[PDB]
Amino acid sequence: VLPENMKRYMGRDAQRMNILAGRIIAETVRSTLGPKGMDKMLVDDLGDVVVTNDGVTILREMSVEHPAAKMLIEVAKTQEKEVGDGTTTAVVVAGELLRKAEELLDQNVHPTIVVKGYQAAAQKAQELLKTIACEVGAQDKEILTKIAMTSITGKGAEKAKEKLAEIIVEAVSAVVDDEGKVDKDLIKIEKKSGASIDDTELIKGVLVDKERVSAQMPKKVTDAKIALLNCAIEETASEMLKDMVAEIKASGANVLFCQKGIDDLAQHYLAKEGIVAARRVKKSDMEKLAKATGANVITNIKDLSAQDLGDAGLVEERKISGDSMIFVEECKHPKAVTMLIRGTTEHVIEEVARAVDDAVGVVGCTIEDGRIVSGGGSTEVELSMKLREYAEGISGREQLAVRAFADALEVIPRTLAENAGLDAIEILVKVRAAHASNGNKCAGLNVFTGAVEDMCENGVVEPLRVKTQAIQSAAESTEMLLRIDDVIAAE
Amino acid sequence: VLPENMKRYMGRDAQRMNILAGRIIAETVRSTLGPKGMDKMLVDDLGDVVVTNDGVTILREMSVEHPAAKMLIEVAKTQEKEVGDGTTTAVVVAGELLRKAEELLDQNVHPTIVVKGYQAAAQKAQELLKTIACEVGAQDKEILTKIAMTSITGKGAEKAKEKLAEIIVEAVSAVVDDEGKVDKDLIKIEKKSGASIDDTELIKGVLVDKERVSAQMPKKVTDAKIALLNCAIEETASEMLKDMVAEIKASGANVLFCQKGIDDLAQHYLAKEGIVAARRVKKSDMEKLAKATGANVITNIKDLSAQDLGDAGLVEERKISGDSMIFVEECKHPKAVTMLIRGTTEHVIEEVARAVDDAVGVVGCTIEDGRIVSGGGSTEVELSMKLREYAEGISGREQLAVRAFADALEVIPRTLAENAGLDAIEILVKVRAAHASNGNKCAGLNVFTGAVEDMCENGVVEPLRVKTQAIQSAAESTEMLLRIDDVIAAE
Repeated sequence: VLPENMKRYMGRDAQRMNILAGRIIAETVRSTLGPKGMDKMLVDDLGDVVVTNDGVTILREMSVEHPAAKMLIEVAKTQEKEVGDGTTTAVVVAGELLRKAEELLDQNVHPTIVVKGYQAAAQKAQELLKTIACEVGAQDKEILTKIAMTSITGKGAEKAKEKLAEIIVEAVSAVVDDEGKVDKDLIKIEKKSGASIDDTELIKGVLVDKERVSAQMPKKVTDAKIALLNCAIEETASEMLKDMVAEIKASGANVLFCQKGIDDLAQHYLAKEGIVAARRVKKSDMEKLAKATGANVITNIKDLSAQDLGDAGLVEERKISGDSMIFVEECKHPKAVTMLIRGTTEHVIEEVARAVDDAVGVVGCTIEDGRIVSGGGSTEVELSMKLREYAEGISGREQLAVRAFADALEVIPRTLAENAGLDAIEILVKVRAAHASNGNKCAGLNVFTGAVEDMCENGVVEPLRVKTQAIQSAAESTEMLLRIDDVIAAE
Repeated sequence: VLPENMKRYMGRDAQRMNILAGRIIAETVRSTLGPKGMDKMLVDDLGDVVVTNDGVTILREMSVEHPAAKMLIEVAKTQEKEVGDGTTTAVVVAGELLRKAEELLDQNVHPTIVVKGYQAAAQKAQELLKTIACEVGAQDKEILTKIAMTSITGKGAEKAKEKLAEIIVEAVSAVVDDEGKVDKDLIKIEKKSGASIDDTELIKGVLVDKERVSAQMPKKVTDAKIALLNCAIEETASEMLKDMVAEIKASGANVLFCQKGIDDLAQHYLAKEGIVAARRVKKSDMEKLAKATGANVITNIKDLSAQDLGDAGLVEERKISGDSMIFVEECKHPKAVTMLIRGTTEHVIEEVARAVDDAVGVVGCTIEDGRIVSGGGSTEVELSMKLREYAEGISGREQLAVRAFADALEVIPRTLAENAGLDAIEILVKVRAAHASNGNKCAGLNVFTGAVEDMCENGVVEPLRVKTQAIQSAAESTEMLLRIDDVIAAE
């Protein structure tokens, strides 16, 4: 009935393909998982070389064929949008869930029963996390740097996770404002080669990659009066063109950022009036500058008045790696800040720029929702234990899926230890026993010691949202996947 | 899962390919390294023949495939942008670092341990260089010519490194201004065949490749009044066109550089008023002329006034290799100078022009940061010794990588001696022993004597930045490379 070119999978072949497809992704990314995990090199169709460990980035760059692997990516993308972290980690346990789920179908457990088991175990797993979830100060310096640093680790940049934590915690806490929701757009991620990662620095203002449009304009302005015009300073005839500049002067403005171009005659008039200016300014930069200086974005040059001017304590042209850039700093009430990332190579400042973007994310997560959980696999051990107990309370056929769900959550502690160079068997014997007795804040694996320790006391913590959202999205995707027995794909 | 055409390397094959890729580049360029090193001929897709020894130039011209070789180039490009020199040298030791690093991975030393070892050794290597770093006068004539000359050597032009050092040290020191940052754009590199390399000469003013637009205009102007107009001298009707010229005259201007064209009628009016002029002037030349004469760049011809005129003591049309060029010299306060490179062939003045560009770079480096180090491999011997000692203080597994790092730094002294025609074994036995006892300023290899000598006393020194930045960028790239275990490249 169907047209030649349309393809179809069904029954165990559809389910086998679907489980294998998701498994392949999970097995691919789990190699970057953990402090002792490795990195990946993603090279595009032009030769552009990217260095990362992020599962999502890897999945966005790779071109997938199988729908099952595409759905696992959709989970990874939601995990990115919703939390930012837990990306790589969530994918791995999802593959395991599917790996084991197939056996349950092979054991003649109806897919709706496996779904019921995973649905039940995940609903209890959320309450379990909320039960052990540790409430902390939303703006607490210490825990904010503990979240920040643990997120930073496993990267070449971790050597400076202390400086990076201080930079991100400082920038974020300020731009949070109310209690609360933080906008990452208020923290600009700028990268310029030169110096090292410890030299990365936060400027409470806006750094733009612009220069002084005229040699005759000042290179430094104190108590700067910033004007923001999106209309090009270009007028037929010198009298009308001069009028434009005369209004900027008359308004008291002496720094001028034009979103569009500036006629060379206008650049002359600007330089004549002692007005320093830059043309072809990015709309985003026009916005950050308004938010920093408190300048009012003006459309028509004629409309610009003194009341529209923004304030900056210092506007100065400085060279970074030779490139001329403008620092707009010491503004009255800047709502925007700029983090300048330093490093010895383009790829170093590239990956660091990615690392600190995430650091902002996870710090913002902790401030927005003041609940965190103990890391080092301690939570996953809690869940395995209590879900094994719950499985007995569940009974019927569903217990088998609930039992397997709890076991599947162990693949993460297992992969961490494997990559750490530890025997997952000996680890789990000591960690699981030590966890059950000592508790949740007195457990997990310290891969740097090679033994069970106190992850919470060691500052090894992650935002609650990481663990809870990971379970929600991952569980629903694998339950859905199991429901499909027949896929029809047009070419 | 991945599309047909996408390629992938993983595990030891990825790491083997990556180490081999970087090694190939290092082995290719190291043949130009040293006073007794050879030159390379780079020929483009049209047949254009380039003669150079510069690793960066070679790497920019060559078309690389492997990402690993591309990352080593990124180091070489940062080395160029940041320091200018140390290009070829930095690449070589980087290849060795990777060559040895592979064995450590083969010896089951986790890549993070090798990274820790290199990270530790490089951090100590910086302090070691800062410990032996010699502070010198930022504008000291003598050491500026010593830096200059040592950079010049290994080139056919070294026969005149004394004249070249004097030329570059003179030009740079002036355009430095404050303490300080030097702009290389204030020293123009002009090349015109004829004479020899000893005939290369600096003119404290601006030399442009322009001629007298009219046969009726003067070929020599004394106490010249220079006008700089970017608007073409072309007006509908003779009265309006004449007005333009009448304003130039009225302003007192008698030399006229127009960025755009000049109507033949205007050229007549200009010649009639005794005004000498050149049209179609390059924007860069309009800028250098403003900086030299102190002329104010005027947009509208009508706007030109007497106060906008720049001063030149002498503006004269002279022929070099037959070509008519204008010398604008003896200006009041010229901020720009021009170095005219002479030589017996196009390729001679080409490579010399490259050699003196670098000479400006390295002299500027010494003035900007008044720290230098002893050359002839003395530093690298210092580092090998102290890092071998530190390795013992490091202990654990990391010592193995620190030990190998210190040894890898020796490949440079080794390659210099090989190309010098010396037995690196006998050299290192005498140099290393003589260095450890006599010190840092009483060592290194004199490849011209064929024995250990005093490189510092012999004037064989290089800027600190050369050695320190080389370690920073190179160490980070090789540490990153080691971290990647899996590369996926789209076609």
